[PDB]
Amino acid sequence: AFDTLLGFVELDHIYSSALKEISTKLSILDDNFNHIYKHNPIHHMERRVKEMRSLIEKLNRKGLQISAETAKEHILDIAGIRVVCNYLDDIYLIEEMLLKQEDVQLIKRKDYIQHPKENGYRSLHIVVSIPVFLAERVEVLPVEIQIRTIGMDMWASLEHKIRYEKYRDLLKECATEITEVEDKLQQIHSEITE
Amino acid sequence: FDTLLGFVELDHIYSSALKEISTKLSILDDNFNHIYKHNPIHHMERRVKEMRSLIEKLNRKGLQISAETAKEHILDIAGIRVVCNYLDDIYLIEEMLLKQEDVQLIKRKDYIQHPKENGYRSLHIVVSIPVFLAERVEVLPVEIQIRTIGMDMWASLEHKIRYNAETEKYRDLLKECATEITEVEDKLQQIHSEITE
Amino acid sequence: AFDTLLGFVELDHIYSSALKEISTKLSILDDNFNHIYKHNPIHHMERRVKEMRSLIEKLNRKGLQISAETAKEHILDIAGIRVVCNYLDDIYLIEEMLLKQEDVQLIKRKDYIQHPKENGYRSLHIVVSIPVFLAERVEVLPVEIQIRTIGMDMWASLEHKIRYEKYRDLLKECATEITEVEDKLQQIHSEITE
Amino acid sequence: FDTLLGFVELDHIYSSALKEISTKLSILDDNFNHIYKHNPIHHMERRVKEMRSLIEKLNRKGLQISAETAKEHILDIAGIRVVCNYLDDIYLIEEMLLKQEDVQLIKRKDYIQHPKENGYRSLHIVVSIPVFLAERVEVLPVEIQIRTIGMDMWASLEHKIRYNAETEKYRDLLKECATEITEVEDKLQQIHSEITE
Ligand SMILES: Nc1nc2c(ncn2[C@@H]2O[C@H](COP(=O)(O)OP(=O)(O)OP(=O)(O)O)[C@@H](OP(=O)(O)OP(=O)(O)O)[C@H]2O)c(=O)[nH]1
Ligand SMILES: Nc1nc2c(ncn2[C@@H]2O[C@H](COP(=O)(O)OP(=O)(O)OP(=O)(O)O)[C@@H](OP(=O)(O)OP(=O)(O)O)[C@H]2O)c(=O)[nH]1
Ligand SMILES: Nc1nc2c(ncn2[C@@H]2O[C@H](COP(=O)(O)OP(=O)(O)OP(=O)(O)O)[C@@H](OP(=O)(O)OP(=O)(O)O)[C@H]2O)c(=O)[nH]1
Ligand SMILES: Nc1nc2c(ncn2[C@@H]2O[C@H](COP(=O)(O)OP(=O)(O)OP(=O)(O)O)[C@@H](OP(=O)(O)OP(=O)(O)O)[C@H]2O)c(=O)[nH]1
Ligand SMILES: [Fe+2]
Ligand SMILES: [Fe+2]
Repeated sequence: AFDTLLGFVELDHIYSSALKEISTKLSILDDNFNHIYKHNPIHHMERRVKEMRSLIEKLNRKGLQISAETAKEHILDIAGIRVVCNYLDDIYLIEEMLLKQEDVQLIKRKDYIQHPKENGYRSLHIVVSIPVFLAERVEVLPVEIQIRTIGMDMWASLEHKIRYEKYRDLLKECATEITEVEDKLQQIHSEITE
Repeated sequence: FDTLLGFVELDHIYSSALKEISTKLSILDDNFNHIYKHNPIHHMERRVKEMRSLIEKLNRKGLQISAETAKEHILDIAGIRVVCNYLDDIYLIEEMLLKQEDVQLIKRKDYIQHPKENGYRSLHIVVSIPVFLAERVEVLPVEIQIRTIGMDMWASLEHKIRYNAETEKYRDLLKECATEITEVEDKLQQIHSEITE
Repeated sequence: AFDTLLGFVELDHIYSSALKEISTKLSILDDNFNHIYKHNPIHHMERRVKEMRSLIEKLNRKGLQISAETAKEHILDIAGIRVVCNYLDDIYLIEEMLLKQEDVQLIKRKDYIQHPKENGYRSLHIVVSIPVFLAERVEVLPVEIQIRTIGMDMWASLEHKIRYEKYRDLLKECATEITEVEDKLQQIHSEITE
Repeated sequence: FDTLLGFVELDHIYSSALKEISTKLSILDDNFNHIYKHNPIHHMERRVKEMRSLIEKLNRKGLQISAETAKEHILDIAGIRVVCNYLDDIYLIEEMLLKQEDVQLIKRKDYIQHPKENGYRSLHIVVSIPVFLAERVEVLPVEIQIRTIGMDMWASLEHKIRYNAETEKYRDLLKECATEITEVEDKLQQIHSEITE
């Protein structure tokens, strides 16, 4: 007795389009920046749209009506892209270059690089909106972007496996050990400049 | 003497324009399919004009050879070709794209309304989009050729012949296939319309 | 009370790998053939793995045990690739170039081009096996290949929509009208040779 | 005088070799992940040696300049770089690939067992595969560099410096990062192994 999967299938479709739109902006920046300064800020990107089960789960946790309309108006990380950068300073270069764009707007920002989480997690999280041009309408949609270095990706990926303690203490060691190395690398890369 | 190759810049920013249009096109195809359960775009092809082709074009229109002047005189530096499943898709794509805020129409030539002498049929529009570079916004024209499969079939073959080009023997016979393809693709369209009701 | 989705998810995984393997052989042929004769036989390819529902449905129709093992040993078109060619004669060039390969074996062949189906359908269907090299074993798997021209693809795609009559008679007209045009095209293309 | 560019042939068939190996690698990654719920390959990178690099290499080994002789003397014409998530993945990939019937091992140099003077670490193997061309079968060597992310991080940076190359100031300090990366990536591996039980 319902049609509830109609907006969710709809949901996934329009939010992937937002990822396609943002991915493009990112690639052109990386391309052009490299074309100007002989250096790629972006090592690579990853895109994912939240599974429906995670959406419904998340809606239930905050006690909200279970519909695509309500997920659409309450969940900002439905569409997610992860930008992995070669160097720390690249992270903030991308953030700047993306936000200054006309159709791109900043909604939420959390910088766990300056202020890592308790367990050691480091990463710049921003939510932006872009317009998505559909066959018969324009949707302005939020995309969640995680900007991190290779090192931050490495550590995050492992700590994440553990969620599915004894390792808490030892992970924090790696988190700073990685910070330490990537700054050596950053320092050396900088001295050569372009 | 000293590197006059500003074109590498040209090639760089105009290929970026193609990514932006291509992204737009792909989303229209995707969303229209999600709504009317049918993909208008069969596929797309993208190309940035060879520098060899540019200078030749500049030479022909009697223009100075610099990237700067090509940027403001050649609209088909960046080109994309949208091959559609059915005749009516050609005009759906045209409509869906123009209605987008950041797409601006510059030029339009409809060789479907008025096929060329040799039989060529195709819808040509030039649009502008903004390209967001690391340090500036460049607004660039992309030339878009919209056609059906048959029109594509025919075009690519005619291109091989003319582009020692004899034609001659085939001009007459190519024009026959051009019309024969039109006729059938209308049969196909007629049928497709009736069942999508 | 079962694990029946384990082999099916397994099934889809190993059969896509077969598609990756066959796709590659095809691309190298198209690439190299064009590199030698300045002409691409392949306009494009399409790959698809049968949905589980279609597999189960098909198993039920022939009254077979419902398991991935049994689908694996009875259904040859689990993995399918559709090679669309620019010209009719290209179809048989590809067939030859693919079958002569050491790791490629012909299992089933149906040529609806010489002998179209009653409704007008034209297409060369072959089933081949390739070995698929997995982490811990080698599977030899069947892939079903449909080789057709652009014209044949066009007609097929439309006739297919109709399955989901008045149009039967009129489709057959298009089927031969398309044959007629593509042969004109074939004739003209041939006269220029390479 | 007359087109000596047999290399375009060379570039053509060796890029075909990369497609065949790349396909193999991708399937191993996919299947291993399906079984042990973990991707060994983080990503891959492919490259066919620039002709500029080839002739230079031929010049250095004092060989005649022809595609024919390069074909039988240069094993790294086609090269692929497999970046892995964990140290142990490097050897899993090595093993899974060699056990394939049509992959034949030609050469092996393990700079992880024995890192170079400057700190470089990486597992180098040359394999042969058959390439099925339109009219023949060519058996070609591909050079494969297998490394962890950290080894990749470090390598790409060291490459920028040496490839006016000062090094000097950084050699010492690069070697420090090389060891610092090793140490941590073993911490990571140690932890990952314990939880995958
Ligand atoms: N590896 C790792 N990632 C962290 C950690 N803390 C945050 N993150 C990242 O932050 C992303 C969003 O998680 P949070 O915002 O912190 O919590 P949420 O459930 O999303 O509710 P909230 O957005 O805050 O309102 C995660 O998305 P994910 O899809 O990646 O995971 P996952 O899906 O498990 O989150 C992670 O990428 C951490 O301690 N370790
Ligand atoms: N096959 C074919 N195409 C035609 C014909 N008339 C126009 N076109 C297409 O229109 C595009 C440009 O032709 P025109 O606009 O009429 O002339 P211009 O663009 O000003 O100079 P230009 O053609 O680019 O050198 C071409 O793009 P291209 O990238 O394809 O090449 P190509 O352009 O070389 O033909 C053709 O594909 C025709 O009679 N046959
Ligand atoms: N458009 C069209 N295709 C036909 C027609 N006859 C055969 N085909 C193609 O042949 C493919 C396999 O269908 P068949 O072999 O004829 O019948 P099967 O159900 O597969 O059992 P069988 O293989 O013979 O033992 C189809 O796969 P599909 O995935 O494409 O469809 P679809 O999934 O509906 O088949 C079609 O691609 C036809 O009259 N029109
Ligand atoms: N960054 C770095 N790489 C090393 C080092 N030693 C070996 N390599 C890698 O090994 C590859 C070839 O180096 P060698 O095998 O030792 O020497 P040869 O292959 O015989 O000549 P060649 O290097 O190709 O000119 C390179 O491939 P490439 O494609 O990367 O370039 P590149 O090869 O230019 O270094 C390097 O990536 C090192 O000290 N630092
Ligand atoms: Fe855009
Ligand atoms: Fe193979």
